[PDB]
Amino acid sequence: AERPTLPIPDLLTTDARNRIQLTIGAGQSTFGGKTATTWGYNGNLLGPAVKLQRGKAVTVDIYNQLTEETTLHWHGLEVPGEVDGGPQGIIPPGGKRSVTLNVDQPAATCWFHPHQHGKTGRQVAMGLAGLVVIEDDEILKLMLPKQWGIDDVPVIVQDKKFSADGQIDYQLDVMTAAVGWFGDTLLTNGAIYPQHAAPRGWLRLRLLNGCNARSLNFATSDNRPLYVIASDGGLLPEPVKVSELPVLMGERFEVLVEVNDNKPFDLVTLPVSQMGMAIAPFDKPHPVMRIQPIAISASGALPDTLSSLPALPSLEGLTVRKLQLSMDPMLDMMGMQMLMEKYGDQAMAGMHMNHGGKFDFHHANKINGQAFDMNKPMFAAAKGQYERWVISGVGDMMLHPFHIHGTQFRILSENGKPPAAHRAGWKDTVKVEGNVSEVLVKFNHDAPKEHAYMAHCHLLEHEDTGMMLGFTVLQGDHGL
Repeated sequence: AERPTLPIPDLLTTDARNRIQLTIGAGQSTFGGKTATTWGYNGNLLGPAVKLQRGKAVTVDIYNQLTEETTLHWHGLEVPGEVDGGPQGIIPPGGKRSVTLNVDQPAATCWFHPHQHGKTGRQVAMGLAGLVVIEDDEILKLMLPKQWGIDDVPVIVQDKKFSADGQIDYQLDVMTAAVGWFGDTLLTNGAIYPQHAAPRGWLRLRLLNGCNARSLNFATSDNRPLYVIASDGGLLPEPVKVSELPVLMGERFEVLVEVNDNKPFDLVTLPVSQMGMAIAPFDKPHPVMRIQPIAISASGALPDTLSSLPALPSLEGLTVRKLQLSMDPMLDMMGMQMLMEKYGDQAMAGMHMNHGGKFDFHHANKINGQAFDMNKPMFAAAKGQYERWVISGVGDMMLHPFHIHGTQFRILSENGKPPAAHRAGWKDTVKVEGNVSEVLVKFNHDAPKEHAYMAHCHLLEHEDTGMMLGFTVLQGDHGL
């Protein structure tokens, strides 16, 4: 009769030999009483939270016990291309690869997930995702909620859909290559609508939108506020009070919310203005989890001031790079029609024959006129120098959260508007949807042609059908 408890990922630290072992394997999970094959890191589904410290190096041993290739991308981590885990970071089935992570960035909740060439959406959908908890000396002094799994909890929110036999019903087809893969069942750390018991005072939630294609918008059932304290790349300068919190695919935000005795409440997600994503039961506020107040005092603080955010650097003389996102107009239209025909007018609530490889949807989506080419990086970016990357979605109305590997950047313009205050700090993702975004990005680490960084749409079905470029980083200006 009762809701399951929110599953709490193991917070994983190094041994004396300084290794973290991650095993990628196929297992089973149960959803609405039906069995489904799932994939996980150190288990059947999802994965642990890998805990790292600024200024220390850790080695991660990665064992692929799948029967297919995969890669492991450390989403948000400022690391060299060699260990970034892009699509060149191949781990053969039954094989092992070790990476050393030399951590040199502020405290943050990052994550990790597969980046297999053309199969990233399927591998996430099957269950692969974990967390990264980066700490530093600065953050521990703030005395935030810090009891992992009690008053400091990760909340990985994902949608899936299942076939009649209970298996995950994933497909990369003409429809999902346009609008994304999405489902009717919402999971929270792998569980359907769990409860979490939290002590009286501040509760710290580390929110991850882990959907392939579904954007989310978090809020509380009884309208209590959320206090945003951090973004993808770490703390904000001060808390930002919000009543609602849009989160794009792959983004993280940390929020503090009040817990008081005798008033249970739900974390919910509100209907979003994205094509396909307001079909029942997501036409209305949808529960994510129930917070269950415990009459024991919680010790964590919401400080006035969290961190020091540098002034945006002057724009004069920065290299500008243009990244024009596009979708093939005919495959875009065909995919939108299929959505409309399947679901009707609700698909936009709140807004035949083989003609050969030329019309193949697998390379329909592009950047600068080109579908992703793993054999040819599109440019060499500078090391250790800010650049101004201009990323355009003009030409179609689809949502394109854009992720740049190897960096935490500042948003100058988010889809034609200066960024909201809670999105004005360190980010690894920017919204692009029918308009233009500009970010100020710096790459502190190398990435050669053989292990290039990726810059790509993180609506995963666009990525898999070509909306990605590779770039290198090798040094700074030799000029003047």
